[PDB]
Amino acid sequence: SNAMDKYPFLREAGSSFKDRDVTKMSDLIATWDGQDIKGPALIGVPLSKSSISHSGASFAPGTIRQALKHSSAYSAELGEHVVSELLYDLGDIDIHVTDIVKSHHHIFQTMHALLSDHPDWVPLILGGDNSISYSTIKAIAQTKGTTAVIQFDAHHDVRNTEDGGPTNGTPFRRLLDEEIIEGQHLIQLGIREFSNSQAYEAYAKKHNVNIHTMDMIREKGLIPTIKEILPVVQDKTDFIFISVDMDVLDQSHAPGCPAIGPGGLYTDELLEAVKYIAQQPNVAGIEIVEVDPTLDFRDMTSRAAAHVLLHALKGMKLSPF
Amino acid sequence: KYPFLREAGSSFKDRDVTKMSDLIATWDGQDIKGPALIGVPLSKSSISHSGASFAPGTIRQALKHSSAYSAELGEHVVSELLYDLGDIDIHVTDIVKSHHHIFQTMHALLSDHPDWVPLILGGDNSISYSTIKAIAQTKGTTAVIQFDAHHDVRNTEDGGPTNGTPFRRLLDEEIIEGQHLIQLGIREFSNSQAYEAYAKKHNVNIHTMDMIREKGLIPTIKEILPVVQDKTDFIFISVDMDVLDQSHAPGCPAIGPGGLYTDELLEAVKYIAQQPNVAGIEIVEVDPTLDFRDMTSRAAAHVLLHALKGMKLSPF
Amino acid sequence: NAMDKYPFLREAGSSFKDRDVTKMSDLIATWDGQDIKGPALIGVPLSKSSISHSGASFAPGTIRQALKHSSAYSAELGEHVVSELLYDLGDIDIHVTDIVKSHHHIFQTMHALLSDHPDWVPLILGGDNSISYSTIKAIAQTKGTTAVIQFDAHHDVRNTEDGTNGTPFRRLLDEEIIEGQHLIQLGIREFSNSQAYEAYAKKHNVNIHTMDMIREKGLIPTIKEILPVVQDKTDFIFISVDMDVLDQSHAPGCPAIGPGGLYTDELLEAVKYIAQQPNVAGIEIVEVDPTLDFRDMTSRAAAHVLLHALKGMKLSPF
Amino acid sequence: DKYPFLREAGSSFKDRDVTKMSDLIATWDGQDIKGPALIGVPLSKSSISHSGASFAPGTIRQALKHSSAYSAELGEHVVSELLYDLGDIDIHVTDIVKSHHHIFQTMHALLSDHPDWVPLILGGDNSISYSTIKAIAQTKGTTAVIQFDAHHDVRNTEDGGPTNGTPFRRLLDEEIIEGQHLIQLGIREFSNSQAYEAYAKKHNVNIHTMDMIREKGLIPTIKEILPVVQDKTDFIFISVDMDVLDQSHAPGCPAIGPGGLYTDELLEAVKYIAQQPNVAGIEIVEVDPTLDFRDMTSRAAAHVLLHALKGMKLSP
Amino acid sequence: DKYPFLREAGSSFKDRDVTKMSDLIATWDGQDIKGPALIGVPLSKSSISHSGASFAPGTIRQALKHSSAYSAELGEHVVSELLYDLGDIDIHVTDIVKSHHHIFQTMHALLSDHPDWVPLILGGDNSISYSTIKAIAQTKGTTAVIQFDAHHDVRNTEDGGPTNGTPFRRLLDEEIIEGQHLIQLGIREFSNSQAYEAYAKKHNVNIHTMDMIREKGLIPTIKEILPVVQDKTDFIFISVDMDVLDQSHAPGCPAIGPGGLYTDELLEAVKYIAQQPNVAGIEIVEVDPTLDFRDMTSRAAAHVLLHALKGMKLSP
Amino acid sequence: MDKYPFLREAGSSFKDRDVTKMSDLIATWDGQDIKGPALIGVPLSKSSISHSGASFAPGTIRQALKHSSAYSAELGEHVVSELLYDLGDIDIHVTDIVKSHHHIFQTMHALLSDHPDWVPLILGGDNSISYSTIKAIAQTKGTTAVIQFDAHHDVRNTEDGGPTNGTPFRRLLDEEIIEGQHLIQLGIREFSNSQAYEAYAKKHNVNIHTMDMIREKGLIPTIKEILPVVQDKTDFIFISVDMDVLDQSHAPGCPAIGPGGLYTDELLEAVKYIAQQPNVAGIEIVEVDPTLDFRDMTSRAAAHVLLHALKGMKLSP
Ligand SMILES: C[As](C)(=O)[O-]
Ligand SMILES: C[As](C)(=O)[O-]
Ligand SMILES: [Ca+2]
Ligand SMILES: [Ca+2]
Ligand SMILES: [Ca+2]
Ligand SMILES: [Ca+2]
Ligand SMILES: [Ca+2]
Ligand SMILES: [Ca+2]
Ligand SMILES: [Ca+2]
Ligand SMILES: [Ca+2]
Ligand SMILES: [Ca+2]
Ligand SMILES: [Ca+2]
Ligand SMILES: [Ca+2]
Ligand SMILES: [Ca+2]
Ligand SMILES: [Cl-]
Ligand SMILES: [Cl-]
Ligand SMILES: [Cl-]
Ligand SMILES: [Cl-]
Ligand SMILES: [Cl-]
Ligand SMILES: [Cl-]
Ligand SMILES: [Cl-]
Ligand SMILES: [Cl-]
Ligand SMILES: [Cl-]
Repeated sequence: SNAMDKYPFLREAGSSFKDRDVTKMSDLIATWDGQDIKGPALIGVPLSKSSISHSGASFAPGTIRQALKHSSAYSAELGEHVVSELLYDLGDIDIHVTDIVKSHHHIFQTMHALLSDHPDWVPLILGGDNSISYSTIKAIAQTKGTTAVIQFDAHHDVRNTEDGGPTNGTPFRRLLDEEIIEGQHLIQLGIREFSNSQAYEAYAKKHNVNIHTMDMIREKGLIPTIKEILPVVQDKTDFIFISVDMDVLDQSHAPGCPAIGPGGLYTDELLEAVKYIAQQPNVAGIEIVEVDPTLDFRDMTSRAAAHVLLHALKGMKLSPF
Repeated sequence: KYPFLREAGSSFKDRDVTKMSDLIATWDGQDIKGPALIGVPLSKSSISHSGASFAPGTIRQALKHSSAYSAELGEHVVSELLYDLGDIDIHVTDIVKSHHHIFQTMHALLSDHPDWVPLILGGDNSISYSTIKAIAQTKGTTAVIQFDAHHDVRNTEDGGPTNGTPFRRLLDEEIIEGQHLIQLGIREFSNSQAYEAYAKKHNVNIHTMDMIREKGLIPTIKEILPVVQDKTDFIFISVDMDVLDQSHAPGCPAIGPGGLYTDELLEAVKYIAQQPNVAGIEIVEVDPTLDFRDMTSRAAAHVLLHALKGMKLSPF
Repeated sequence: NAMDKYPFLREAGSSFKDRDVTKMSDLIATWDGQDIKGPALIGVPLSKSSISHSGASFAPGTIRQALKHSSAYSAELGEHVVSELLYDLGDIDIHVTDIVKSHHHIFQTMHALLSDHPDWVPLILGGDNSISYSTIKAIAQTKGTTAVIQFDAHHDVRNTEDGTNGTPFRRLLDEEIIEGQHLIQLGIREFSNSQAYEAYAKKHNVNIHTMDMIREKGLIPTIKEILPVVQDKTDFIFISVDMDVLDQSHAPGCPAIGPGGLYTDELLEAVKYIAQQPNVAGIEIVEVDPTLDFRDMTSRAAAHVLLHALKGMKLSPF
Repeated sequence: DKYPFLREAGSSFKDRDVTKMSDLIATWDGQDIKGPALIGVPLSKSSISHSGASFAPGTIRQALKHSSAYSAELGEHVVSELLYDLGDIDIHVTDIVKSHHHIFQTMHALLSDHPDWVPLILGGDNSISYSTIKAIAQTKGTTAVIQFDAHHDVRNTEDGGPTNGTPFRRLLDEEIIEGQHLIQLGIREFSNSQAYEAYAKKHNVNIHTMDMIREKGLIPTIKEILPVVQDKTDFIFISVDMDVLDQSHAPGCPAIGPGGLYTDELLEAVKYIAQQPNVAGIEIVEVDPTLDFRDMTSRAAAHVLLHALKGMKLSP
Repeated sequence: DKYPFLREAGSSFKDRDVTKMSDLIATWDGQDIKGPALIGVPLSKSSISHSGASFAPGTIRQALKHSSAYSAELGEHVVSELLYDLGDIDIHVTDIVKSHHHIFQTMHALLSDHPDWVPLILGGDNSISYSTIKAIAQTKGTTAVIQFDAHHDVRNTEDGGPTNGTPFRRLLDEEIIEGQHLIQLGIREFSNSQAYEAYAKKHNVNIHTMDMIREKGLIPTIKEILPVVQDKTDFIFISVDMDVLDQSHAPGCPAIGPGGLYTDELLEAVKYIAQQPNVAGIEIVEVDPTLDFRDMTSRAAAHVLLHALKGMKLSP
Repeated sequence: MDKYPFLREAGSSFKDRDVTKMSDLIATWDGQDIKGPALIGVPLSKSSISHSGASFAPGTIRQALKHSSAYSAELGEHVVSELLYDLGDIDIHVTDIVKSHHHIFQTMHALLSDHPDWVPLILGGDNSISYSTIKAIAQTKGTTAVIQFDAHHDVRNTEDGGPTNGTPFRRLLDEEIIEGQHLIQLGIREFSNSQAYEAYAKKHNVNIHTMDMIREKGLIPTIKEILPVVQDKTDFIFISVDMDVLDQSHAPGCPAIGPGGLYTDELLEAVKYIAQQPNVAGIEIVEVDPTLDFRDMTSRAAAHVLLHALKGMKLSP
């Protein structure tokens, strides 16, 4: 290591501009060796073959990591970095090339073992398509306890399971039907006009899901909408899990989601909401789904996703709990 | 029985989903009651090199993949079915021919089927001359609500019947009156002094982005529409997609900063489409060859969905 | 004929009609169960089976469109390459999520069609490589001892378990549906393969012809020399065209691109030449991915593969 | 200037030891034109398929200008004096029939006023060939046309008007040129219609397919047919339609497919022909920059002109 | 004339009733500069990120030229007589330091020989701001700077030389301007470093974050800090780094992210500031046309220029 | 860590036990002693006359190489048997081109000196790097013949734009770092060059073979006749591959694309033949620009150029 250091101008492959006065996430993220996980740590779930649509979401964990590593870790509103020590990257959950059901078991088992072995781990999950939310939440629910889910989404995601299988749109029907979480502990934020079916809306109502449309959010405001509903739900639950489906964002702000359309959230609105929720007690995890780098302009949507990570971390650093 | 053999190109079907594709039928000559689609694939009329002739296909595709279900209404925006009447035959070479095809086809259909409410898919802005002429001349005295960053009153000497000229022709030819023309979204730096002069000189109701941003789009509409509404028999909605901010409609030939945002436009269209005697709506200046993915075609599909929503709402 | 009164109103999306032109679109008919004589298109939009990300499930759509837009007229023939009509049977339903199921559907469907329509010569539009196992098994078990001509840079004999895009010919050989000595691999490319898989191939006595041999002997010369010998030992031949046999410059839309492949005119000629031979039971085209393509170049290449297949068939002295 | 570091907007790296075509090309000032001179014909609405070939004169100029003028083979510049750029022909945005007269009138007067001008014509779609060839024929005399092309281009005129597919039917039917004086190089399998092929044979057109060419070599087939046609004509005109090239070599043509010419083949052929007595002009058609990869096809077209200039320099 | 349908290479549709910037802008002759004039600075090798900002002066020019000169809200054109285009500053292919010297020397001389010249500067990356501002300050007087930016741009100069992230360190360290005359609008959460924010604070820079701006408003925020700084200075100079805009509004900047200004906000603010007395100039940096969608960001930049032109015209 | 059987390291695709990719063979250099070929990137492109992203090519080429089989069927063995060290990238200054060149020369000179058995596999970077790379070779190893595959002479004067990608063989020749007659230029292309530079090169007696000559005689025979003559006046050979030597259809990601170039087929075969010769001191690949490419076609061709080079070395006495 001094054999190589005698070459002052020789650096490892892929190095970028180094500024000694800068601290970027890349300076704070370490590959995880077995060591004890305290707090937030990243994990990738590159599953996208379950998608109804043709999807490149299996590439998102790579591109979101890249956007994240290239961001400054410094918050001017905190007067400090959002990671105090270091942030582990646990790796990627192995995904079966072929069998989607096998892939889901990989996810549930790894997540379960991980949560149990390291009870202080708060997952930062990089999807992957929407279907992963079944396995991740089930692991939270069956390792942590009664869990509330805050689902940012244009869609209910309660699709019937027999037509496609564990498809993109089925995670929450699977969760509700199997009683992994309760309908009234589910807060859906951003449900969008013309993004849903009559039947599926009915199915979420039967189950007492808390539905907040874009229409409601626009008149009442996102943060006030959450203050109005979150307290009630927290009172019936032990933990909260934040599921961010990036297609809740307006197509102009997230062109890289498979299901794009007008009438959605703007990113700064989302970032603020995530930071708010992240400060609340017993936040068990956050996942980001439905980013598709092959559909993106440059990597705008992966950058937007990375900022969701930064603002969640910010919220956690800020929380009293 | 070839249970696993399927029609070419067919995809995921879901019993619990009702998409527009489930409700749109190829027209077979049956009587037309209410909204029906018609394509107008003309774009050589354009001053700018334009692929707007492909818009009818892309907008159809985006519309067909959308849910027909409205949550605000608790019902689908189309009760029974929605005929797609086809495309107007556009000549390869002669643009004046193409305008005759449009007017004469529109005229015969409005005539044969007095309950047809046209949902017109352009095509570039030049088509408005012939679509509105057919409306005025079959339905009577007509008010036009023109969402546009531009006046569209260019001269005809320099380039023939270009996409820039349709409202000059319409005004000069007294087929509509200026005072029944409502222009929403007229944008600073998008227009010409002499052309604005022409519009004022005809008493066009001009509402700029400045006024809309101050007053708000619907309130701006609620102030002038009632007026024009009571001195006309019918209203027609001309939506030029370049009224939208470039960030929201990246696929229009004439993009720039400082336009309407989509949810804003969508609300305004539903509000107008609720009014009595809406004779039709057309969508122009979508160019899928300039678009990102099909963002701007999806925005146009949603303009239609919201128009349909407003029409479903009207009886109440 | 109620629309005739609207002389300028046409069907949605119908374009420039030229009266003196006959395109494939004019001759391809949506199939409605009628008895099938000769060539008929069928789509197999499976691409999830791909090791790498693949929009191959879209190729049947884009190859269809490129075919339809091509003229049906061959000047070397002085006639259209199809006379009456060419049925399009449709697409094999593939499960969105279950891939074993999808391969069972493909086999079941192909088998039922080949049984019920003995004069059907399948023009199969993939879809990725893995469909070859299901399509060829149907052929061998319904038509009989079958020789395979696979154009390909890769042996496609990858392990079936440990990690299935590059497995079809291992499954094929292992289950003895086909004999290695009846397998002719054309275009196998330097640095596209693994010692183990080549050994597996040489172990089953497959006829391997590398790009080096083909560039030395010439492609047609190579074929004339090996093909008749294999026909002597078999009852049918099946043409499997993996488009990645083509140089990246000629087929940019294949997942596995690299330099040193065949050129498209060189492959078209060879396909025409094979398609005149006795008892051609079918042809398939795999590994076209419209999402990786420039414009639709590779779909156009594939569509021309079909045209030259049809052309050879109409030329066949049998 | 008194500002050593101030240059004209958009200046490029200047290398004193290098001479690019940009250093030799000069906008026409009205002087007498002796030898080759560029003229642009930015017309593409006449195209059957949607086409941006009207941008090609610009993109081809740009690629030509950025090239070296020096031929290592000649040991001199393919033009060491100057090469005028006559400008562009005015294209009506709407009326293509009118646009064709513009082209014919302009070429005819330029040709009549400057008998030593050899046009280097930059299209534009293949439809300009009627008007350019008519001007050469009715100005120079009996003209052989060497038409590099995948297609016969003898489409009937009724369907689309004078589209880019009709030019040689118009020429032959109106007796502007004789069939036996038309040499078609590169006619490609599956690119043509029965009726159109038969039309060509009826007029005794000299048809050389890609198959014949791949069997004999392009130059040998040229050495075999050319002397016959020269024996019965006074002038040669070269019409290069870039879709004669394989799609992998000319991605930017509207009609691409496999099995065409390779660019080096074409370049050698064009230089060989340009060496002959009485080459009256060359045109390049069907370059579409909006469909190209980078500007490959416009670069290929720029080299076609460079190799023509080279051959004209080489002629005894 | 003699050839009626022959026009200059590349000429566009001319319309007689429309005055676009391209009719007003004139390639500079050397005559005395009265008022605003354009000058290009095609430098981007000084950027940390791989950047094509050297193409922006051309793309922004192109966008500007195709824009209407007519301001509806003004009832007149923002330019009255003509607007000179001074040309481009010579940028060395290889030596980034030499390029900065060229910029300062050229700029210094022009502002000395033409005391009435108001620079409309088209970059180029942010690194130019040192040479441009220093030139204003050392030729004009005590200078106030309004920096629209998501970043402080006070990076240390040791790690990479005079890169695009350093200009305000160089400016402050050398006391070319005082920190308390530096107004930073749009400083963005997560776009900056602790040590760099401290350097800015140590120097008493006026820092306004996106957060603060979102609370008070952009125009209010300005009306409140500007008067104070104008007391202490003789001129204000406007530095617009386009990456101050949200990524959805300016996709063509190297450093894109969410949470930025919207183009309409920015345009209003530029207009406001440009009304003030003693505006010595404006520069636009960090537009990268090779990263853009179409030329949206170049159009956005063209429009900034128009709202500043508009602003200057409406003050005595 | 093995505790979680379905957890793997970030970015891990699936591995086939029976496949051997260059990825299974390439290791980050820990300082150990270099025996044979080793990779090294030179991410420099600001020195390019045209706007150039060739600074990204070391990454994209490395990715393409790593994903390629190492197995040569024609050889019946892998082209690497041991391992292949990736030394890393030489640090390129964001701003100072001349300092960056010094960095390259000095890292290069230092490395070749401390590891006598290193055969550099260099990844450009634009062509301006050749000056510092070849100088390091010449002054570290001895008299060197240079075979440059190139459409252009690259003898541009240095005064107009400084040490650009156009100037490396001017600098090399002017400073008598090599002799003209030791430079073999393969692929020099019609209309790609200027009268004055062709003259410079001829004045220096450089061996010039145009595409025309090559198309007439064949690339390999052309080489077979001039190469021994130069090996005769030379102790080592260095292979300089500028990829714009390739036809645009085959290498669309090179800043300078035009028709009438070499095809990758011929180039591959030529590099392998040359790399078979005694005393091949190294190879560099320059002028691939990933930002201009279609997919990564041109980086893939570069990766194959490297594969065939190793194959030649593997195959040499
Ligand atoms: C086309 As966009 C930058 O508004 O997503
Ligand atoms: C798709 As190509 C122009 O590289 O052959
Ligand atoms: Ca969703
Ligand atoms: Ca969802
Ligand atoms: Ca308009
Ligand atoms: Ca408009
Ligand atoms: Ca293969
Ligand atoms: Ca294969
Ligand atoms: Ca033609
Ligand atoms: Ca043609
Ligand atoms: Ca900035
Ligand atoms: Ca900045
Ligand atoms: Ca070169
Ligand atoms: Ca070179
Ligand atoms: Cl979803
Ligand atoms: Cl318009
Ligand atoms: Cl894909
Ligand atoms: Cl494969
Ligand atoms: Cl287009
Ligand atoms: Cl044609
Ligand atoms: Cl910056
Ligand atoms: Cl770049
Ligand atoms: Cl070079």
